[PDB]
Amino acid sequence: GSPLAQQIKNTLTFIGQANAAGRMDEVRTLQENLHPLWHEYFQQTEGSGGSPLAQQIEYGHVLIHQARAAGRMDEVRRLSENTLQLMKEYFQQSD
Amino acid sequence: SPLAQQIKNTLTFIGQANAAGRMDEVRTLQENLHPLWHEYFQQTESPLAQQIEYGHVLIHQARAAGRMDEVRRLSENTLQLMKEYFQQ
Ligand SMILES: C[C@H](C(=O)O)c1ccccc1
Ligand SMILES: [Cl-]
Ligand SMILES: [Cl-]
Ligand SMILES: [Cl-]
Ligand SMILES: [Mg+2]
Ligand SMILES: [Mg+2]
Ligand SMILES: [Zn+2]
Ligand SMILES: [Zn+2]
Ligand SMILES: [Zn+2]
Ligand SMILES: [Zn+2]
Repeated sequence: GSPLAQQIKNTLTFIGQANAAGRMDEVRTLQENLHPLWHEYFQQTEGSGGSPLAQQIEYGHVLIHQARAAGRMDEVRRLSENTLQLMKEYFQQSD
Repeated sequence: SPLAQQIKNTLTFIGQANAAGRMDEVRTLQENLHPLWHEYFQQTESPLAQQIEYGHVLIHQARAAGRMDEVRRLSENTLQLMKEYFQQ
């Protein structure tokens, strides 16, 4: 995988441990640490022609920002879990 | 507000990187500044603040679409608005 892929993969389990446990400030810290690095990757790898899987992950991210802004923590947690599970699998397709 | 202060610090870091031509760092710092703005806004939320919040929303949507022309345009605009917000 590209070096940015290896970098992203390293943080994914920890985001899900935090989210599952309802450590929502930790989930947000870890996501925000990831934000520039997922976007750099997504631009280089997916661009304006993302696969439906990659695009669903990135739409999840957009919708996480919107939920968090609205304080809708139920949606922050649900979207974070679903988006994480898809990202983990996206980064395994070469497996 | 230490969030305000981090933002101010990051704005300066951006101007230092841009003076050196460290453009990957500029773009990275601009992206660090997105969640940090939202945290600030969600802690203090002015019309200008609201325009900055929308600028980040729109940058994100443009990036998700691959409209890097719009990412570039909106980022430039939003950066200036933040500088102005913290210059009052
Ligand atoms: C996970 C969530 C949903 O299940 O509603 C979702 C919908 C559309 C795009 C991304 C995520
Ligand atoms: Cl984030
Ligand atoms: Cl956003
Ligand atoms: Cl963004
Ligand atoms: Mg590791
Ligand atoms: Mg798997
Ligand atoms: Zn984000
Ligand atoms: Zn995104
Ligand atoms: Zn945002
Ligand atoms: Zn961003």
